[PDB]
Order: sequence, then C-alpha cells, then structure tokens
Amino acid sequence: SFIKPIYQDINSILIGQKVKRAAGEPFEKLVYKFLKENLSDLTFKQYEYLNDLFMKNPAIIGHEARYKLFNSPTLLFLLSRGKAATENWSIENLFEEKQNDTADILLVKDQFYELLDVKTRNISKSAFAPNIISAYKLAQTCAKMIDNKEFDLFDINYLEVDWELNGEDLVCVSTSFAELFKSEPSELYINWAAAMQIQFHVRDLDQGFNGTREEWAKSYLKHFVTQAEQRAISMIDKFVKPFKKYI
Amino acid sequence: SFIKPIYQDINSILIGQKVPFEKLVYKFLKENLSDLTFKQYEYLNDLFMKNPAIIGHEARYKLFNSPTLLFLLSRGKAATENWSIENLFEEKQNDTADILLVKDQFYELLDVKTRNISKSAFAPNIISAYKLAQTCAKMIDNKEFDLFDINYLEVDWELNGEDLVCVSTSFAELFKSEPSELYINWAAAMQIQFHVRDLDQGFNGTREEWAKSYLKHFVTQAEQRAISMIDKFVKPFKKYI
DNA sequence: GCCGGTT
DNA sequence: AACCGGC
DNA sequence: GCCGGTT
DNA sequence: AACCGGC
Ligand SMILES: [Mn+2]
Ligand SMILES: [Mn+2]
Ligand SMILES: [Mn+2]
Ligand SMILES: [Mn+2]
Repeated sequence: SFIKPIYQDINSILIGQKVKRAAGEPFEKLVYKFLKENLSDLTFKQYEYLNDLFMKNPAIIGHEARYKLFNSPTLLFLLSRGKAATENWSIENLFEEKQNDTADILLVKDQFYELLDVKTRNISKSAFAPNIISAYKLAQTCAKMIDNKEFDLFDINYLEVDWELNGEDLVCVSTSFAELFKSEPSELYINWAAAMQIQFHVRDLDQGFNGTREEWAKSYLKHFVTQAEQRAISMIDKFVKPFKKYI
Repeated sequence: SFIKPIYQDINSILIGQKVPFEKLVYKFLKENLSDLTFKQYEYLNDLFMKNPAIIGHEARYKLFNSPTLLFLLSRGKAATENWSIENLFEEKQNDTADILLVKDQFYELLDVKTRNISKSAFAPNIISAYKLAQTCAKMIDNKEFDLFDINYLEVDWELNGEDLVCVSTSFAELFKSEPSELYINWAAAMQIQFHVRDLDQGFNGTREEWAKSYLKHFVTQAEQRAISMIDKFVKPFKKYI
C-alpha cells in the first residue's frame, strides 16, 4: 500500500474531524484532500486518472485505441468506462464521478496500482456489514489476473471511517485499514441477495493470508464457485419450497 | 387509486417545475388530500399518537389490523417498543413506500420514481420480488384481497444549466400488470425492475388471481435463476480449480 | 452472536 | 434507488 | 431491442 | 453505498 506508511497520520488527522450534518460521504473528501496533500503525485479519483490518461494522449482517438493505453486487461476491466463513453471523451467532455465506479481513490506509482475505497460507518447504529465489492466482479478479476499473469500490478484496499452525530455535525471517532488481498479468501462472506457483494467491516477483515497473489486468486475462485453452487440449491429451499403451496 | 382520478392535476402542476433529484409530489398530494396523505414514517407516528393507551410492540402491532399491512408498513419490534411521543420515527431509506394514501381504511402505497431522460434508459429497482412474494402469500392466508394497492409515479426530468426540470410523468398500478410480465432482476437485490411508462396494465382477473399468478411467476423465476447460476458463476471458473 | 434481505 | 453498456 | 450487473 | 432486525 502507498497510504499505509502514513496511515497513523491519516488516522490521527481524521479523528476528531467534524463535517456538517453514504451518510458520511463528506469524510471521503477529507481523505482525498489529505492524500492529495501528502501523496499528491500519486492520488487520483478514478475518473480523474482516466481523464489524465487521455489528456496525455490527444492523438489517440476512438475507444479501441484508447483501451490500448491501459497495458493491462485486468486494469482495463476494473478501471475503464464503456466504449461509447470512451469514444466520446474529449478535453471538453471529460469523465466525471460515476456511481458504478470500482474505486474511490487510486494511488498509482511506478506502474503499481492501489485501488482504495473509503467506507463510512455510523457507529451509533447496529453493525451491518456494507457491500464491499461484487463477488462476481472479483471472480472475473481473479480470472483475468491468472490468464494474463498480473499478480504484482495492483492491490485492492479499504479505509473505514467511523463517525457519530455530535449535536449538529458528524465527527470521526476512529478508523481502520485492511487489504483485500491479505485476507483468507474462503473467509469472505458473499451475500448473494445483496447484489452478490462481499460484505464486511474493515476492522473485522482477516489479514493473515500466506500464499502468493496467484494462490489467493485460485483460492478465491474455488470459494466463489463453491458458494455459487450452494446458493443455487439454497434458492429452491428458500424461494421455491415456501411458496409452492399457494399454486 | 385515490391518486389516479386527479392524475391530470398532478401532471399539470409538475410539468415545468425546476430545481437523483428528490422531487416533492408529497407537497401537492398533501395540500389537496391533506387527511389522506402521509410519508410512511409519519403514518406510523400518526397511528401510535392516536392510541397512547397502547404500549409495547406487540400491542401496537395489533393497531394495524392486518398481517399484510403489518408486514409492509411496520418497523421492527424494538423500534416500535421504544416509540414514544417524544421519540418519533423518522424517514428510513429502508421503508417500503415514499407516500401512503389512506381513506376509508384502504391503503394506496405510492412510490415516486425519478428519471433522468437525458441518460440511457435503465429500469430502476421497484420492489423486492421476494418481498412481493411474501406479500401475496400473506394476502392469501389472510384473505386480504381488498385492502391496499401498490402504485407508482414516474417523474421525468432533465438538466438545463443550473436547474433540473420535470418534463413528463407516468402513473401505473402494480396490481393491474400482468404478473408474469414482471422482470425479476435477481442480481439487483432480487428486485422487480421496470419504468412506470413501460408497465403492462392489461391484467383483468381478481386480486386473488393476481397474487396466485404472481407466486407462480416467482417460483418459476427462482428455479430458472438457481439453474442459471451454474452456467453464469460455476462452469466459467472451474478451469482454474 | 449469527445471518442475509432492501432501499 | 437508481444507474450503463454489451451484442 | 434485449438484457442484467454495481455502487 | 450502505442499512436492521429476526431468534
Ligand atoms: Mn467506490
Ligand atoms: Mn466510499
Ligand atoms: Mn420506498
Ligand atoms: Mn422515491
């Protein structure tokens, strides 16, 4: 990670930080503001990075050619926008924040990519693990890493900002940081109903995986396929059986 | 619908207004059907305020006088229990309905969907196909076939400089649509997805029929998704394990 | 504690 | 509660 | 037109 | 992008 060396800083700055009454999505901006101040040459919003990539290559027009600028099938897959959106891009028609985008922030350096999400949590409310990332997208990601042998190109990490309502604004009370690729893949909770999302709180994320990036991919694909099989038959029991009587 | 007879009115007041764009409608409905119109959370408060005698969740759950409505409108046991005149419910993202209209102990559940017609059409989550399944099951077990409708109002808008402007609307009734026509997007939180404007309204049977017909559709689509899971999520990745 | 459905 | 983009 | 994954 | 409640 690029932000880990200064995490203790981020942690200490964000704590006690307040914002005017995700619900706490103004806390993301602080993290981005901070990143952009201490690692400014590394820090991008995902759309910002796409904009920079294309601005550096004005000659390169069309989606075909523009996709080539990625030098990576897995990154092309995680990062790019659609073909018409890419074809249509211009200095006048730049990319903007996109609901669906994979990552909140990109830390890039020497061709190594850290995709960073900021999750925000209302510590008052009962714990409810948030959607992290699509288990399916993650399966595809794992398959593309293996097919193209990209096991040393990018990490997917998380920064959780705990907050509470203090009078008339939100205040951050603590944070956590975890690395997707350091967890035991077979331990990832896939919530099929919840748009097929891996779900957890960062603070709970296991961080003891031992093998290589390749082994993680293989093991996650095993876990995915197993959970998918289980869910298939588990659907008959929960969504069919209970209703058969009425028909 | 209580809304339908005055749809022209609504349409006419909304078209051209300026400001996802959370668009009133509530305002209009309130100022024209005051004693019929409620946010969901507000209707809950109303119900409990009107019965200070009752306390505890079990007792206040009886105030609904309907297993189905209880299923659709009520908060959890604890939050009900802890409800107080000095501790009211607030808007909850999770609530079934945007607006509830009730007259003569009949309920119209109204969602207001918004839509940027500048962008390319993408059917929105409407309601959980699994929630709807439980709903029809409850309607049948409890013979509540004349109690509530679930209806939708689509506000089409478009960005003009600084201000976002409504430029058309649609209204449909869920229980007038061909149940087997309803698109159940499993991956999308098991949601029914449609735009209102596109919603079949040619159903002619009874409420009971609709419910039984829907459950048949649901059970069928659940099996199909179960099976489809193998091809979509299993075979494509086996070559790696 | 464990678990998964909904906006 | 929306939201894009493959073919 | 058709269809369905993601934040 | 997060959000409750059943036992
Ligand atoms: Mn993101
Ligand atoms: Mn975020
Ligand atoms: Mn609603
Ligand atoms: Mn709405």
